[PDB]
Amino acid sequence: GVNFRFSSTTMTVTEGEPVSMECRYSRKTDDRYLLWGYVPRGTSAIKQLLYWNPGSDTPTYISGKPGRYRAEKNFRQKVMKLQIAKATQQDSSRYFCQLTDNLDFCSCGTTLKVQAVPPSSAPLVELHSPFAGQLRENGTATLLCLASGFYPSNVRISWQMDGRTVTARVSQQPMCQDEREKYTAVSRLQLSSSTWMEAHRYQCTVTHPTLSRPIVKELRTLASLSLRRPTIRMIPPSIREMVTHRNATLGCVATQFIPDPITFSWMAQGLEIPGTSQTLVPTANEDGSYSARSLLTVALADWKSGISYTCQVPNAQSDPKNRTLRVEDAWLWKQPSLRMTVIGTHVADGGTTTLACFVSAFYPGDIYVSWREQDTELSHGVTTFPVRPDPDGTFHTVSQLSVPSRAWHSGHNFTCLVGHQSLNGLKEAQLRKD
Amino acid sequence: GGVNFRFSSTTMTVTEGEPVSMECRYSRKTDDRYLLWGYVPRGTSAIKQLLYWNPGSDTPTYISGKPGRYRAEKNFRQKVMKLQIAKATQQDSSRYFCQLTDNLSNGNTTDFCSCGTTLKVQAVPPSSAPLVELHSPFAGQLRENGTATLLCLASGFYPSNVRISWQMDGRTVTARVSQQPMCQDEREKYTAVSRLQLSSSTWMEAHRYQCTVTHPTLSRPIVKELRTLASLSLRRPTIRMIPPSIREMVTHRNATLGCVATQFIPDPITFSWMAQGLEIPGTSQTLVPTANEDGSYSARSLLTVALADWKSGISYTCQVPNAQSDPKNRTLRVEDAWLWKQPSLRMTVIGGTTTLACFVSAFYPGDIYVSWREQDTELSHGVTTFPVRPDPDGTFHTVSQLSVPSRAWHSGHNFTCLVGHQSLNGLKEAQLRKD
Ligand SMILES: *[C@@H]1O[C@H](CO[C@@H]2O[C@@H](C)[C@@H](O)[C@@H](O)[C@@H]2O)[C@@H](O[C@@H]2O[C@H](CO)[C@@H](O[C@@H]3O[C@H](CO)[C@@H](O)[C@H](O)[C@@H]3O)[C@H](O)[C@H]2NC(C)=O)[C@H](O)[C@H]1NC(C)=O
Ligand SMILES: *[C@@H]1O[C@H](CO)[C@@H](O[C@@H]2O[C@H](CO)[C@@H](O)[C@H](O)[C@H]2NC(C)=O)[C@H](O)[C@H]1NC(C)=O
Ligand SMILES: *[C@@H]1O[C@H](CO)[C@@H](O)[C@H](O)[C@H]1NC(C)=O
Ligand SMILES: *[C@@H]1O[C@H](CO)[C@@H](O)[C@H](O)[C@H]1NC(C)=O
Ligand SMILES: *[C@@H]1O[C@H](CO)[C@@H](O)[C@H](O)[C@H]1NC(C)=O
Ligand SMILES: *[C@@H]1O[C@H](CO)[C@@H](O)[C@H](O)[C@H]1NC(C)=O
Ligand SMILES: *[C@@H]1O[C@H](CO)[C@@H](O)[C@H](O)[C@H]1NC(C)=O
Repeated sequence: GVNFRFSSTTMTVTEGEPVSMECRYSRKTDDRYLLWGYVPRGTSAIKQLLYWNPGSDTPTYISGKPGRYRAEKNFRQKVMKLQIAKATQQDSSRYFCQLTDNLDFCSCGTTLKVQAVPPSSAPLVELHSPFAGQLRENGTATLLCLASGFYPSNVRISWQMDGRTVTARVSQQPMCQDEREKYTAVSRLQLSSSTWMEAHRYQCTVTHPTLSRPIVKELRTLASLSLRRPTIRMIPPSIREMVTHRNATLGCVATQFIPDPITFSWMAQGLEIPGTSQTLVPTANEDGSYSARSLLTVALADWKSGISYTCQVPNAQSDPKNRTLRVEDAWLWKQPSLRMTVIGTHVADGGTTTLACFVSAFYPGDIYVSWREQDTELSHGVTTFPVRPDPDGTFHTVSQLSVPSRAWHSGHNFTCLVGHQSLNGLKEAQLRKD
Repeated sequence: GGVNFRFSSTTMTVTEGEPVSMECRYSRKTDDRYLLWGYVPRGTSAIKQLLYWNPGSDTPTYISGKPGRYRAEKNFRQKVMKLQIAKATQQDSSRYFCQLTDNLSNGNTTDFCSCGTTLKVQAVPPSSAPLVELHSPFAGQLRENGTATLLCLASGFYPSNVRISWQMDGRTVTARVSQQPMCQDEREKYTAVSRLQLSSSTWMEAHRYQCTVTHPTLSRPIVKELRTLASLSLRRPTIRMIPPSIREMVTHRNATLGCVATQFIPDPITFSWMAQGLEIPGTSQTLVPTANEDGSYSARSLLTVALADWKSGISYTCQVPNAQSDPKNRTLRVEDAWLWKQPSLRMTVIGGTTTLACFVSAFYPGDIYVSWREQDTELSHGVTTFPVRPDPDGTFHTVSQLSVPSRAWHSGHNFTCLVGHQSLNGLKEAQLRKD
């Protein structure tokens, strides 16, 4: 007569769920009473719950309420089962499979622990993405939908784009659980460069029984400025350089939205000019875009001949319209007319006489006006007004020079020089006193 | 009798290499029978004996003389019998029985009562490396005002000895860092989530956040970084003042001052006008700004006053909520009257088309109004007034030309050049005829 308990074992069940205890025996003769018993809470004696008579597979319940227990003996498979239908906390006891020959008791037992049902909680949903702004760079993306801290594990995470349910490229890692029996699910939606850089409305919808309405997170992305074609602007040569240095410098300003170094190439009449292709580092701007500038110097004769100079940067517009600098048709040029006058008439004094040079009837409007006292260039007192357009289609301007009366009444020569595109040199107009 | 029970609804699980501690409790009150530990070898159905205790003795008598991997212990006081396996192997996965009998050997000792269980031996999970992901709300310059929550996720790693830490601008941050309890999937891989809550102020500032994840499967810590610039939505509106145009002052005889407020928030901007510091009633007005090519929004408010009030020297100030406190670049006042210079006019002929020139010089400030009249009729065609240019003398000067057909110049008409300036109470005239 011995009641063993394997105290290094236990059976755990959630409150309300059924328990299925089972014992295997090695007897080859069905000649003994088989019993299922349990030790009630607060005592130390094994109260009998049910038994089978030797040779009979019919359970003989003696205690409890016939409905809470379900027994089953099968001498073929050598099994004796006892099931508790709806586990309660009071069921947490020691349970024994017993064998005896008359009501010499040999029993083998274990313990039963009854855990509570975890409190149902609602999932916290978080939708995350890489930088989803306008300045978003080119590349593939991975949208993330995290749902944490919920019970039970019957959560559904779905993806939508522009109202349409998306199924491809949706990967959800295996379900997860912490020490507090709260679950965590992670869904990911992988997006190609094309779709990611377009304006779209992504949505993650999470459905859970603790929620009457699904939790919907939204990400509304505008079209990416990284797919905008680089803008090229041309800077024509300055007349100042054309008359002074007699070089001609053309400029090419390329504005991208990618900070990558920009490589510029120059073509003359379609053919690339050797030794002129050059790469420069762009410069960040106000809107976030980057801008670089390339310069190309040519001879004055080549520029005035009518050569078409084209600027090309990789991935630009095919129309060479806003990318080409060429001198205008020669029959459209108008030579500037110069008209000088003097205003601001013992004299002596610190009086100032002002000389005016009217430059009119020229095309295009780029003009260079300078003043010279004999054979010396003047910088002080010179005021060249901006060029204004004519109803005749040409342009006109005025240039003033304030000189002390000491130099005008002495008898110096005052020259107004005008350099223009339609001139092979500089057109002079002299003005002396007497 | 004689029965070998096994509670088949129970089992014991151990990781390979770790020790196993089996234990049985008995209800016998006399230490008068042999207690033994046995196990069923893999591939049979008979209980092979492993060790036994003589009745009354707590000293183990192992069946093989040497307890190598096994270590037994009986204590009849507490009625306990324990058996420990040092490093569980896969062959240790068997059925184990604590047995009681009154006589050993002799085949069928008809007093064999045994209680048994099973033992499962699991392998150590393969160590994997954590995938680290740092996430945040929109972290651009135009990021909206509000509190933020940065997230550092580390998934798919083993074992669970991972460390997630946060840094701001190189300084380790500890406050407001919350990590939910560690988590585990069916493949015994762990997942940890750390969160850093940030107040509106700190989030809207330029900062360098960092999440550092350390794990034994990593030779070098994984560091994720998020560099946010200062937000332009907390930028104070910039106010620019527009003084009245002399054109309006001479024609309409009012004086309209302008206030251009530039924010980065599209909210309607409320303007208030003060005269000599005191607010002018009826002038507070809120209007909706207009976005420009920069992301900012800009609005303009106008205030009309009498010419006498403006020219007297009253200081007019423009105020917008949450703007600069210094009223210097927010105030419009006419300059001291002794700094004004009246414009000097000099007419000439330079030119069929004859062109007349009117040189207006030595005036301050530079706002000037030039008009032409043929006797008593204002001219609009052929008039060209050049922009005002500064003098080394400190004043300003400009030219206005008029191209007229030779018929009117050679006929003998009066050609008047009118000039209105701030230093003039009317219009200064200069006539030029042929004769
Ligand atoms: C130049 O500015 C003066 C100053 O007037 C002030 O600014 C104006 C833009 C308006 O907002 C005015 O309300 C404000 O006071 C203007 O003088 C104003 O002229 C009008 C029209 O003549 C006057 O209204 C009339 O006034 C008389 C007498 O007060 C009443 O009988 C009429 O029923 C009617 O209200 C107004 O009073 C007067 N403001 C004064 C004197 O302070 C002036 O019109 C303006 N110039 C132009 C060309 O607009
Ligand atoms: C950005 O939001 C913060 C947080 O709301 C604002 O700071 C304070 O916010 C409280 C509560 O909403 C308000 O009552 C206070 O007026 C705010 N005070 C200060 C001193 O900031 C903050 O003002 C907001 N910033 C902008 C530019 O709107
Ligand atoms: C966009 O980025 C992907 C890599 O993510 C690359 O394959 C693709 O070529 C990029 N697009 C362009 C136009 O360079
Ligand atoms: C023009 O440009 C060339 C090439 O840079 C330079 O060597 C030369 O001095 C310049 N000469 C004139 C006349 O412009
Ligand atoms: C040049 O710019 C104008 C105006 O922006 C545009 O109409 C024209 O198509 C452009 N030419 C090109 C891109 O070749
Ligand atoms: C006013 O504006 C000027 C513009 O350059 C600036 O330099 C100056 O500091 C401003 N003064 C203020 C805000 O008091
Ligand atoms: C021009 O006006 C003046 C007065 O300013 C007058 O004496 C003269 O006769 C006028 N000439 C003509 C042609 O009307």
